[PDB]
Order: sequence, then structure tokens, then C-alpha cells
Amino acid sequence: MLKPNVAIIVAALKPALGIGYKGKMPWRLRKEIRYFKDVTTRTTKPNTRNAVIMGRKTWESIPQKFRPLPDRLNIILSRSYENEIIDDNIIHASSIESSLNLVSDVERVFIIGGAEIYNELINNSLVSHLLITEIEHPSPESIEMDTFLKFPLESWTKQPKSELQKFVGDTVLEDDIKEGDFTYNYTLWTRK
Ligand SMILES: NC(=O)C1=CN([C@@H]2O[C@H](COP(=O)(O)OP(=O)(O)OC[C@H]3O[C@@H](n4cnc5c(N)ncnc54)[C@H](OP(=O)(O)O)[C@@H]3O)[C@@H](O)[C@H]2O)C=CC1
Ligand SMILES: COc1cc(C(C)(C)C#Cc2c(C)nc(N)nc2N)cc(OC)c1OC
Repeated sequence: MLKPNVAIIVAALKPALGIGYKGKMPWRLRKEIRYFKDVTTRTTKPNTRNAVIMGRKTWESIPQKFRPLPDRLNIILSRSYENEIIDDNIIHASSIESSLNLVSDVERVFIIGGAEIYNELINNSLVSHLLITEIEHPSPESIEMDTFLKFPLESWTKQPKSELQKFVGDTVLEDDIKEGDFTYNYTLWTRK
């Protein structure tokens, strides 16, 4: 796969864009999790799949029984990994481009975490889309948070809902979804 168009997918708490605390997620938003599954899994052309790419720490955060994430090609990046195809669902590499050089029959490519990987790849020109779940809370400062996005969104344009709807197909997009004290919306951004 040569020069794939790549999408970042992430859920972040406004306005600071916090995404984690002590190696874990600061919320459990069940509908958001299902959205993540549906969007990363679904394909538009028959007999293909998507790839999901992540840093080693993010991979290790998934319970070992629930990785690899089913129905998607999982790619894990470490600075200690040489290129290795582990099995049909798992690749080890040290860059996204090299990891996908090894790959055919993949439609979409998603970056699924974590902060370090996000904050590098936001400035990689292969990344053409951001799928950001913007989470809001009445008192965001009260949520324990130590990992943050550093996204220069001035160089990006938030697209209308119609563009997001097109991207996700017939996936149902509900507005202002509320779980506990959190309220969230699905968004799509492209390069300005
Ligand atoms: N809210 C959300 O939507 C999401 C939040 N998260 C959160 O993010 C946090 C994890 O993020 P973070 O701790 O930054 O870790 P990452 O998941 O981003 O992994 C970092 C590791 O990836 C490898 N790596 C980083 N850059 C490169 C590179 N350029 N080339 C090759 N390998 C590289 C290194 O592995 P090595 O050390 O082996 O060399 C590094 O230690 C957790 O708290 C998690 O819950 C994660 C996903 C989504
Ligand atoms: C697939 O579910 C998980 C996803 C994840 C990761 C970190 C890969 C994620 C994510 C993610 C979500 C939930 N939403 C959005 N919008 N983007 C993401 N990258 C970690 C998990 O355990 C900690 C999970 O439970 C098994």
C-alpha cells in the first residue's frame, strides 16, 4: 500500500483536549466505544478490511484477550520493533508507511492512539482526516488528566455533518449524546 490516506480517530475532552490519565481512559462512554468499533470496522468495497495503527503503550492497554481488535488489521509501532508480520491480523513496525508497504486489500487506515503517536502524526501529510469525538463536561478541570492532544487545529477545517455522514455511511450519528456528566459529538476535520 503506497501513500495511503490516513485518518486519526480519537475522543477528547474540551477545551484542553485531554485523552488519558495514568495510561488509561478517564471515561467509559459506551456509545462512543461502539462508534469507534463501527467506524474502524466498516468497509465500502467487498472483500476488504481496514487497518488500525497504534503505539505500543495503547496496544498494551487493551486487555490481552480482547486484542487484536477483531475484523481489522492491527499494526503496533515501537522504536524497538523491526518489521515483522506476526499473523494475518498483527503487524509490528516502526513507521506507518513501512508497516503498510507490507499490505494489500486494506481500504481505510486509522490511527487509534495514543497521545505520543497522535501528536507526531498530526504533522504527517498522509493524515488527511481527523475524526474527533468532542467531549464536554460542566467541570472539565475536575477530571484527572495527564495526557493531551497537541493539535494545531487552525490548520484544519471542521466539516459539516453531511461530510461526516458520507464518511461513515449509514452509521447513525446522534447529537449531544449524554453519558453520566459527559456530553459528546462526533466531528470530522480535513486539512485547511
Ligand atoms: N481518549 C482516546 O480516544 C484515546 C486515549 N488513549 C490514551 O493515550 C494514552 C497512551 O498514549 P501514550 O502514553 O502517549 O502512548 P502511545 O500509545 O502513543 O505509545 C507510545 C509508544 O509508541 C512508540 N512510538 C512512539 N513514536 C514512535 C515512532 N515515531 N516510531 C516508532 N514507534 C514510536 C514507542 O514505543 P516503545 O516505547 O516500545 O519504543 C512509544 O513509547 C493512554 O492513557 C490511553 O488511554 C489512547 C487511544 C485513544
Ligand atoms: C476496543 O475497545 C477498546 C479500545 C481502546 C483504545 C485505546 C484502542 C481506543 C480507542 C478509541 C475510542 C474508544 N474512541 C475513539 N473515538 N477513538 C479511539 N481511538 C482501549 C481499550 O481498552 C483500554 C478498549 O477496550 C478493549
